[PDB]
Amino acid sequence: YRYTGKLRPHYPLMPTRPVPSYIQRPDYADHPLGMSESEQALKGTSQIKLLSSEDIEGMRLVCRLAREVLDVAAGMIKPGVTTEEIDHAVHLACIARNCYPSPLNYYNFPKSCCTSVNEVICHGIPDRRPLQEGDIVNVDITLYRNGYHGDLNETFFVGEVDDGARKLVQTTYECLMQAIDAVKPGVRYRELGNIIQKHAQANGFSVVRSYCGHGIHKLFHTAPNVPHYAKNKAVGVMKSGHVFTIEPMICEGGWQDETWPDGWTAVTRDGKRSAQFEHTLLVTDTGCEILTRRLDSARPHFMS
Ligand code: MET
Ligand SMILES: [Co+2]
Ligand SMILES: [Co+2]
Ligand SMILES: [K+]
Repeated sequence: YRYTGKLRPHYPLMPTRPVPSYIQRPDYADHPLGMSESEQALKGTSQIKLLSSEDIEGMRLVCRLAREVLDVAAGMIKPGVTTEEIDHAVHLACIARNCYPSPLNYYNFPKSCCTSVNEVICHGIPDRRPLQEGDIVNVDITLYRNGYHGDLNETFFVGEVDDGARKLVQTTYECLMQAIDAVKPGVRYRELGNIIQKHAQANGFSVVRSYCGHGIHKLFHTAPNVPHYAKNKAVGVMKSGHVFTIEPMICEGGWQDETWPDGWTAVTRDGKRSAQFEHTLLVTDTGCEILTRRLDSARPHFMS
């Protein structure tokens, strides 16, 4: 394997961390290949669930808990901390909240969160690498509580970063929020990528095409598929009671990605940096409810 940048995996990884049996587990948790039978039964379907009142309450709770766990991770970001160390804290924080860390054994993913540094577009595996001053690092949190998943991520600065890091992360955040600001009943899912790509390209950046936002509720990933680039063919129209993520990945160079031998780590083919932000959104009668927002503070962590 020819690496695309300076980042390398730092092995060995700790043995997988158990989750106490009192915590409710998603179907894939005990599947030998981490397949989700429930997801697989709906593969290829475009139909989108209209959440009940009970569903909405369940999503509100799990997404609030997820935000709390991301905030725990945000508090740990400093030069010298390993991504494994972040992940262990996340794992314990999920357990403390009576939640299962959704990524754990999801299609055999080995850890409880995804940590994506510099050229990693997404799905980085926490490992022995200490964070370096100047890095950017994304932590992506997903929790499972009472049958519901809640999903969010933010990119953080490690100590002092360069102007390019600042511009990339700021623009990415703005892309997410411009998209969220457009969500309301009657808007086509395909419009979001037009908005994201417009702002990205105005700032000299590209939009990852291989990964998309997703429906989430009882399933971790389901309809709708929500591309973040322009002129996409996504199927569907927002309606009150729809829940889905928006999770744009934006790159300093070209948009092309490739995957490490680990089968997970997605990296820029050019080795330039990428940044991401994610919220889980509920479409309401007039707009949307940002289920994974901060309740206590105005801004994402990188502006705080
Ligand atoms: C290793 S599964 C991680 C998935 C990621 N949280 C997402 O937003 O889809
Ligand atoms: Co996520
Ligand atoms: Co997601
Ligand atoms: K990154």
